[PDB]
Amino acid sequence: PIGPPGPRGNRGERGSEGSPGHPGMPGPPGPPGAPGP
Amino acid sequence: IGPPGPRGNRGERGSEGSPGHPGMPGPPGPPGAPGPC
Amino acid sequence: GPPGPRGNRGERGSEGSPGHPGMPGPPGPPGAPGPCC
Repeated sequence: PIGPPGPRGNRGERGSEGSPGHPGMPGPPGPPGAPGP
Repeated sequence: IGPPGPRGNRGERGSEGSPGHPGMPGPPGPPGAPGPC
Repeated sequence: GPPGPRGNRGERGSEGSPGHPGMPGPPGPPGAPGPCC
């Protein structure tokens, strides 16, 4: 009579961390310039 | 005797990876409107 | 009946998803001084 099945294998390694996200949105237009001379 | 039993089951696959780090900040916005007279 | 062999190690988990975009960029430089009317 055949022997019992063998034990289950080990878990695979965790998947690697993902890529970084896209860079941010460009910022707001700057302040208004000072009045002229 | 008894032949050896069956090969065990395939281990469960590892857990899926983490979401990536956030991306870098976006560039500074453009210059402001030219000032008045 | 002897136990069977250990199953193979499970597969590697898949690569995690990309992260969030970066934060919006800083404001720009003040605008140029006004012209000399």
